[PDB]
Amino acid sequence: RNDFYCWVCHREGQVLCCELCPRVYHAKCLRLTSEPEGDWFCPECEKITVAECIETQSKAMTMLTIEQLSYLLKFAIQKMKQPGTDAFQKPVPLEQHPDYAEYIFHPMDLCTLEKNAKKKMYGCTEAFLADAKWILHNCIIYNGGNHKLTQIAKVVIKICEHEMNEIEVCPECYLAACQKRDNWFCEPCSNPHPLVWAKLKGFPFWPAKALRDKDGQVDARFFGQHDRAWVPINNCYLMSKEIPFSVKKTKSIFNSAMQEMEVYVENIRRKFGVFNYSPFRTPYTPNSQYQMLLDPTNPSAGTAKIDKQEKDM
Ligand SMILES: [Zn+2]
Ligand SMILES: [Zn+2]
Ligand SMILES: [Zn+2]
Repeated sequence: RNDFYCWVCHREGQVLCCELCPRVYHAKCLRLTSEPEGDWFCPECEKITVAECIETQSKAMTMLTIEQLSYLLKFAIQKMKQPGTDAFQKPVPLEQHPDYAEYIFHPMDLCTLEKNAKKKMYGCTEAFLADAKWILHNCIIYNGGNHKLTQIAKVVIKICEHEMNEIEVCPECYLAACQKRDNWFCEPCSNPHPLVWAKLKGFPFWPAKALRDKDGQVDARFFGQHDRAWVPINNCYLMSKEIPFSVKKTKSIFNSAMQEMEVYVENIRRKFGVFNYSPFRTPYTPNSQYQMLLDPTNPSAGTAKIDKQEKDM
């Protein structure tokens, strides 16, 4: 049965109906070039469609099976199920809220989410977040937007959003971070992240993994403390023997980070057989291949075809 409350603003009124799911939307809340005809898939269903399409799925998703994703979603639910999320951990009981089903046509809770994930019902992170969002929508409808429960539901979704985003950035990093085995941060990924010197305004030059590029910013994960930041691409250099010098007050901390990095370099060398340090102050460029070149003096020869076409919880 279709919902009566707009998925965007959580209010009733004249609402559009999705063909593919029970969500409904005020035309106005969608900021359209014009209202639809006849075939309309909502923005949630559009997103999920674009994502679960083999040829336009994300690096993360192309890497992942449904089953592998379900294992990762299990970790994400554990993050969502923090202390103080009591109200949303099990289905709302009718004994306490006898009129709940007059307002809420599509109940959801964290336990249901977990069971659904285990049953391999989610084909992508997008589908998981969209389903989790019923918790927040429902809470706002029934309790009110300013109710204290809504604060808690908002945090649950913000946690979900963060976790989904992290899976999408790199599922292998995510799994590593979840299990926290020793030197998890030194374990190379199947498509290894470039090592850079990264300088954030206000901070000393520091070793990091470059996880992605977006609009001239690099998603840098720093050795040592395992902090993170977007770093301007022009402030990122490929890793070199010579260190770009910064005054600092944290000498043992820097040493620890450099130690960690050298383990990582040893691991990359072990797993892929190469690692190329670059000349001092070599700009990092998007999707940099340099560190993996067979012969760094011959970029046209590229990386070594060493894959055997082969394919940890
Ligand atoms: Zn609306
Ligand atoms: Zn839909
Ligand atoms: Zn990774």
